[PDB]
Amino acid sequence: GKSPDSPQWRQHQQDVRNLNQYQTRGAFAYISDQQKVYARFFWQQTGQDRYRLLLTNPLGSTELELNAQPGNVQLVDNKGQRYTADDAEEMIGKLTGMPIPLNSLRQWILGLPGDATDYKLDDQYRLSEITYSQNGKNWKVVYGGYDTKTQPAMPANMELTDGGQRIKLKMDNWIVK
Repeated sequence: GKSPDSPQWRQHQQDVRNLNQYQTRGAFAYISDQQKVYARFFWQQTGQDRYRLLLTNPLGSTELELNAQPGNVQLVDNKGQRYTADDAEEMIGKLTGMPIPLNSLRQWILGLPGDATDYKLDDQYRLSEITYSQNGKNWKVVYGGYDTKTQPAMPANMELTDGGQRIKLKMDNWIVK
């Protein structure tokens, strides 16, 4: 599609990186061979290192909440018990049994490529596809629409595939500033 060597792609990244707070909510799906999980999620990020993730099952009951600031990383589970750790990704993986690429996702959910070099853009000069390998995990990210009600526009539908496992994200809407 469009070339990464384009002023509009740089402008889009700039606008996204210039935001100080991001907020979205929607549906989440983790599908592997061992389990198929569904949930609604609330995501809030302030800056590049402070964020909050809230998950509720399809029945409406909250399942867990992850809060993170540099150094302090907290998670509250179904039983309302609070666990602390120093790494959000590791903790999520360990406490839920799912290898969610949280670090990479914090960039990708925003329409940014993170540390990924292999990626493509659509005709609107926005990320459409990413290919990233890290620690034996070759994730294939595919964007399926953006929500242009905000400027800059933010991802509406995302697909992540790591061989046998697949992550699906559906954003209802965004609030940014």
